[PDB]
This record gives sequence, C-alpha cells and structure tokens, in this order.
Amino acid sequence: PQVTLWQRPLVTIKIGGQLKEALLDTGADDTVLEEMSLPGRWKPKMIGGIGGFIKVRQYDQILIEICGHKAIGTVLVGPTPFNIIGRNLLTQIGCTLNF
Amino acid sequence: PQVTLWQRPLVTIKIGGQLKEALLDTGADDTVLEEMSLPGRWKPKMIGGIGGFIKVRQYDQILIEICGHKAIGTVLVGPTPFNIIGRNLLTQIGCTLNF
Ligand SMILES: O=C1N(Cc2ccc(CO)cc2)[C@H](Cc2ccccc2)[C@H](O)[C@@H](O)[C@@H](Cc2ccccc2)N1Cc1ccc(CO)cc1
Repeated sequence: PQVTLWQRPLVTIKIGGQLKEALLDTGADDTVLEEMSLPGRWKPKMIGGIGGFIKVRQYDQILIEICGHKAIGTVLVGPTPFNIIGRNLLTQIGCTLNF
Repeated sequence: PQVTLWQRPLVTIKIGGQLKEALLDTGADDTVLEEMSLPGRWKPKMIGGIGGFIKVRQYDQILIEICGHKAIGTVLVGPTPFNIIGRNLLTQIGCTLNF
C-alpha cells in the first residue's frame, strides 16, 4: 500500500506463530525483534544504534509474514524497545520510498 | 524520485551553509544530526534508541534543503553516528512509503 508518514509506519507481522506489530524502518539494515521464543539455534552478534550497542541473537532463515507477504531472512532478537523491520526484509516485500 | 532499499537511502542536505549526507529514516520521529555548528538558541533534550539514551540539543525552525526541497523544522544535534532525517521532515517533503 501507500503509507504516508504522519504517523509511525506500523504493520502486523506473523512470526514464530505469534502476531506482532513492527515499525517499517528504512534506516535499519537488518530486522530486530523484541525478545521472543524462536525455535532453534542462533549466533550472538552485537549491533549499535544511537546510545550504544546491544547484544543480539541472530537467527537465519526465519519465515516472517508482514502484511500478506512472506519473506525468509535473518532476524536479530534482543532487547530492542520495539520491533524493527529493516532493509533486509523490506527489499523482499518490494518496498520503496518515494518523494 | 523513487528509491529502492538495496542500498542505504542516503541524500545530500544543506543546513547552516554546510553540505552533508543524511539517511532517510522512517523509523525516526525526529531528525538528529551529528554535532555541527548551528547558530541560535537551543534547548537540551534526551532521546532514546537501541543502545541507550543520548543528550541532544534542540533547535526549532531550522531550514534544511534535502535533495532539492526546502523544509523547516526542529533538528536535534548530538552524538549520532549518522545524520538521520526522520518523519518530522519527511512529511514536509512529501515522502511516501509504498509496497
Ligand atoms: O537507534 C536507532 N537505530 C539503530 C538501529 C541500528 C541497526 C538496526 C539493525 O540493522 C536497527 C536499529 C536506527 C538509526 C541508526 C542507524 C545506524 C546507527 C545509529 C542509528 C534506526 O534506523 C532508527 O529508526 C531508530 C530505530 C529505533 C527508534 C526508536 C527506538 C529504538 C530504535 N534508532 C533510534 C532513533 C530514535 C529516535 C530518533 C529521533 O526521533 C532517531 C533514531
């Protein structure tokens, strides 16, 4: 759809059998989710944002449905204050920015 | 233009007589710029991100030209790793997200 940016761009995702909302974030390279129960094994990683860095667990080949669209990708799960869908998934659902 | 997200969406801005590049960031409510010389009054502020909180100075009513569009608004100056254009200005230049 077209989304204007007067309000935060939030969507629903289905992840790991659970429903969340997430911010669509052109500024994030990758996707970072609040702490979840995800099946399987993972690699610890660290990412930095404003303020500093967090330690995150990386899971590869995860199915996410965002709106009706499915994608498989890496997600990082960790102590973010909310769920961020970054460019690695944003390309898969064919999202563009226009002005 | 329309911009795809295989690459970080960077744009050139002019602020304060200085030329910089900035990230177009739909996840950010406000614009924060790296520390840089700006004339005027300001108020102190803190913002939170992934990682933590930073202290930032707030200037209102600052003219920025982003690509070839002029916009006027609050900018927060501070210790960010990148200059971020957030939704306060993206709305002014008509930026839309589309998928
Ligand atoms: O830290 C933020 N990251 C950090 C980040 C880094 C990496 C990933 C995964 O690869 C995900 C998120 C981005 C901006 C940024 C990029 C690179 C270096 C430094 C900063 C993000 O793109 C921006 O949207 C918000 C996302 C967000 C928003 C609110 C709370 C937590 C996270 N932030 C923080 C931010 C908050 C407020 C403003 C102004 O209102 C600006 C930025």
